[PDB]
Amino acid sequence: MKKVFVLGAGTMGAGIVQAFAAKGCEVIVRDIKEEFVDRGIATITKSLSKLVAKEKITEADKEEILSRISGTTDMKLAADCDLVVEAAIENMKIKKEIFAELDGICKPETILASNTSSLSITEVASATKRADKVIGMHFFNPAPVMKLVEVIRGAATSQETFDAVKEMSESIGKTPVEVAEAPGFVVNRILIPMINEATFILQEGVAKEEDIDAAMKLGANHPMGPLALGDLIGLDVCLAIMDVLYNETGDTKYRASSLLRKYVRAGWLGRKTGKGFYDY
Amino acid sequence: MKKVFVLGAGTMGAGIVQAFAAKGCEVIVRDIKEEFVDRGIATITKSLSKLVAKEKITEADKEEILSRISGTTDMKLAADCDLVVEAAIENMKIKKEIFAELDGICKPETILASNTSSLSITEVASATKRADKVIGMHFFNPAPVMKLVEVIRGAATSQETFDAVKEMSESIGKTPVEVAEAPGFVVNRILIPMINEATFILQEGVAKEEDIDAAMKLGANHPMGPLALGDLIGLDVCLAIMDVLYNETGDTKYRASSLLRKYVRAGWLGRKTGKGFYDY
Ligand SMILES: CC(=O)CC(=O)SCCNC(=O)CCNC(=O)[C@H](O)C(C)(C)COP(=O)(O)OP(=O)(O)OC[C@H]1O[C@@H](n2cnc3c(N)ncnc32)[C@H](O)[C@@H]1OP(=O)(O)O
Repeated sequence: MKKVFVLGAGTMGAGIVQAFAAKGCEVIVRDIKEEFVDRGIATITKSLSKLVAKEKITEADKEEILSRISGTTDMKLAADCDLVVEAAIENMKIKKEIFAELDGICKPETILASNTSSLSITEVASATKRADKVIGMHFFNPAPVMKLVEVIRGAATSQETFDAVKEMSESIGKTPVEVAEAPGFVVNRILIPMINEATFILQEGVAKEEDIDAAMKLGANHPMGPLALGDLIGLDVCLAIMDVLYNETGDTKYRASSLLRKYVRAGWLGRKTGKGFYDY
Repeated sequence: MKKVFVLGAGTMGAGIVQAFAAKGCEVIVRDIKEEFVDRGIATITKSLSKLVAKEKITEADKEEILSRISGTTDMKLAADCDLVVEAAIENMKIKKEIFAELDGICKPETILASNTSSLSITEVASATKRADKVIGMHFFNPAPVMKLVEVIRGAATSQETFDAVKEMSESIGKTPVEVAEAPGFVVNRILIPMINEATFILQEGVAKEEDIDAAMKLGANHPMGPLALGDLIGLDVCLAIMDVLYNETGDTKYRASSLLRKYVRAGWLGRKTGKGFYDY
C-alpha cells in the first residue's frame, strides 16, 4: 500500500506524515489553508535536518523522504490514496463530516483510519457506507520515534481491515496492538489518570511538584515525572482526555482535579506555552 | 548519625541494611530467630560478591561493609542506636507494639522509622511517648540500588526529626522526598492504581495481557508492563494497597477489580507463587 493521505498538519499529523514517508510510503498532508500545510512540512524538514546532523540519516535519505511528500487543502487529492489517517480535530460532528466525504472520494478498498485519542471509531464509522473499513490507528508523540500504534476496532470493523492495518504498521516498523473500542483504549486510560492522580497529590498538600516527579523517576524507573510528562503532553490534552473518560463512563473515578482544570484555564498548558506545572 | 537498628531480616530489611552499611554506618539487623538473621546476612554477602565480580567495589570494600554489620535476636541492642528502621510485617496492632517497645528501649534521641508502604505513621506514632521522633522512611526494592526514599511525615513529626532523616538519606546516596502522610503516599498512590487499571482493561476484554504490557512499554516508555509489574510486586500486595486507599479515603475511585480479587483467592500472586497474570 504505497499511497497514504493524512488529514491535519499540526504536531501529530506532521509526525505521522514523517513516519510513513520515511519507510517508503508516498504521503499527501491536507489541511484547511496552505498556511498550515506549509508550516507542518516546514517542521518535518526541520525534523529530518536534525536527523542528518545526528548521522541517523544521509542527506539523500532525507532529500528522498521529502519528495515522497506533498501538501494541499483539497480532500479531492485523496482519490488514489490506499490509507487515510485523520489527525485533524477531536470533534465528532466534524469527523463524521470528514469521513462521509472520503467515503465518497476514495477508491472502495481504501481503509479510513482515525488518530483519535478519545472519540468513537464506531460513531465515525457510522457516518460512512464502509463501516467495515473504518478503524482507529493511534500513534503517540513524537510519532516518528514511538513504536506503538493502537489499532482500535470499532464494532463494525472487519478482520481484514484489522489485518491490513496491522501489516501496514509492521511495515513502517511500529508494533501494533489490538484494542476493542473502549474509552481511552489502553495507554491513555492508564497514563493520563496517573498524571491526574499526581495533580491531586499536588493539590492536597501531600508533596511539592519536584518531589512528586522525582518519586516516580527514582522510585518506579519512570522515564519522567507525571507532572513534567503532562507539561510535555499538554495539560489541555490531559484534561480533555480525563473529561472524555468521565463523560464516556459516567464513572467518577476519572474526574479531573480542580487543579488541572485551573492550570488549563490559566493557559499554562506546559512546554508549548512556556509554562505549566513548571516554568520555561 | 553513625548507628542504625534495622528491625527485620527479610528481603527489604537486608537491603536497607546493606544500604546504610555500604556508605559508612554501623548497622545492627535483628529478627526473631537466628536462622532468619543468618539468611539475611547471607543475602547481603551474595550481593556484595556480585558488586566485586562487577568491579563496582573492591574485595576490601566488601570486607569493610561486612565488618560494619552485626545480627541479633535482642531488641535491647537498639538502645544505643541513632536510628531505627522497622521493616517487619505490615500490620498496625503490631507496628504499634514494636514502636511502643522501641520507645522503652532506646535513648531519647533515637529516631524511630517505619518502612511501611501504606500504614499510618501518625497512628504508629500514637502508641509511643515520642511522636515527634516518629517518621516513615520508605525504601524501594531492591533497597541498595533504588535511590528514592519517601520520607513520610506523620502529623506530629518535628522539623528536627524530618531534617535529620532527610540529611541521613543524602549521606548514603539517596534522594529523599518530603511527604505529608496521606493514603498511599506518592509512589504507590500512583503506581498501584495504574496496575489496577490494567486489570480492568483486561477484565473488560479491551485487550489482552501481552498487548497491555507492550502498549505501556512502547507507547509510554515504561521499563515494564503494568501486569508484569503486578506479578513482581505481588498481586496480594497490590490488592491490599488498593483496599487501604479505598478504605482510607472512602473513594470509589480506588475500588479494586473483581479480577484482581479473584486471582488473589486463587493464590495466583505473581512470581513468588509461580503464576499471576503470566505463568512461570
Ligand atoms: C494524541 C494522544 O493520543 C495523546 C498522546 O499522544 S499521549 C502519548 C504522548 N507521549 C507519551 O505517552 C510518552 C512520552 N515520551 C517519553 O516519555 C519519551 O521517553 C521521551 C520523550 C522522554 C524520549 O526522550 P529521549 O529518549 O531522551 O529522546 P532522544 O534520545 O532525543 O531520541 C528521540 C529522537 O528525537 C529527536 N530529537 C532529539 N532532540 C530534539 C529536539 N531538540 N527537537 C526535535 N527533535 C529532537 C531525535 O531524532 C532523537 O533521536 P536520537 O536520540 O536517536 O538522535
